[PDB]
Amino acid sequence: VFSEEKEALVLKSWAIMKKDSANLGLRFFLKIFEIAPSARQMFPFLRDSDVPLETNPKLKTHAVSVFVMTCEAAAQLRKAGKITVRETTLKRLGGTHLKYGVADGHFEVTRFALLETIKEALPADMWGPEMRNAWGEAYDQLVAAIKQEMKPA
Amino acid sequence: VFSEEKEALVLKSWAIMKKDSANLGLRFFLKIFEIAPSARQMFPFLRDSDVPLETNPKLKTHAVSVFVMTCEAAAQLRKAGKITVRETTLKRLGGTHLKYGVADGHFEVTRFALLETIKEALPADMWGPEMRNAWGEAYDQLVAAIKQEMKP
Ligand code: HEM
Ligand code: HEM
Ligand SMILES: [C-]#N
Ligand SMILES: [C-]#N
Repeated sequence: VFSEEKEALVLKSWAIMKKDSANLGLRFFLKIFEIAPSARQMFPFLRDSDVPLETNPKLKTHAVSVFVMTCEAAAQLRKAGKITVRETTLKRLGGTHLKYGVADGHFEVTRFALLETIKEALPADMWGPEMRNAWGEAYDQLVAAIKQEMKPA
Repeated sequence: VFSEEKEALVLKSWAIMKKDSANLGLRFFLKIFEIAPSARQMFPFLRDSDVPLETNPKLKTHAVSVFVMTCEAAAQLRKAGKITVRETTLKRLGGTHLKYGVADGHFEVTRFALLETIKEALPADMWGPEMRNAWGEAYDQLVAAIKQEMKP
């Protein structure tokens, strides 16, 4: 499923990050774009501006939205017994990502940027291999739920 | 061109790293595969092995070779006035990376993996935005030189 031990690691870390989600959501996306600058081109609101990424107001709104959706899905994973998303559905997410040509490589880059952002966000006391694994696995479940809706039938 | 200052930054860092190029070259490749595990499937000696990535004998040899080739290209960039690649040719590298299907996204990931590896190889004191930019720009010149030979 998603173990009680992993739920606890997710819950205590999200307890901290949820209070700085504006900043962390943006740092998450900046880190994606540092690793893969080509990814910038996929987002119309980036394609249509030249302001520093750090300054782009539509990026901030979008970034926090996605980061919050991701962390909320991880935080409810055990309680709900499945991936849940608020404000949208897995079918809509799958259709959108398919249309925008999001590939396995994009998901792998984003997984790493998320885990590097969470590592930078958390007290050194609570960072470790268990924490990294709990978040990576919750992310993996989320992506697999999206990919179901990007493949036939 | 490539400035005297950028050369100096590359030279004093490579002076440290060259003493540890085996370990560093593998660190560099493990970081590539950490970020993008699908890149593993590009390397036939990875696709066909039983053993963990970290222990693979062929990976170690390949990793040191690319790491050294990259750092020497950067170390020689100003002196030579252009990108050189040791024991080979830009035409051969281009042909090879074209044949194995290496794409712009692979070069982006690998750039980031190189810069993190180098950061972690250097005292926090030798690091900073100009050091990062010197290496990033040398890497960018190396990649542009290779890509020239992957296109008509
Ligand atoms: C678990 C991972 C992901 C989640 C939960 C997620 C979620 C979302 C959501 C909620 C939207 C719609 C936003 C809106 O209402 O406008 C969206 C749009 C989009 N996503 Fe993702 N996404 C994920 C991964 C990715 C990845 C890896 C990429 C590529 C690096 C990506 C590229 C896009 C693009 C190009 C759009 C269209 C942008 C737009 O709405 O104008 N997404 N994503
Ligand atoms: C600065 C960038 C790079 C340099 C200097 C470089 C250099 C090399 C060299 C020297 C070889 C050996 C060719 C031979 O033995 O004939 C090689 C092979 C190869 N490279 Fe790269 N490479 C670079 C980037 C990449 C990237 C970004 C990828 C993909 C993530 C990649 C994938 C491959 C593959 C699949 C091979 C063939 C594997 C094999 O030799 O069996 N390389 N590279
Ligand atoms: C997806 N943003
Ligand atoms: C090329 N490795």
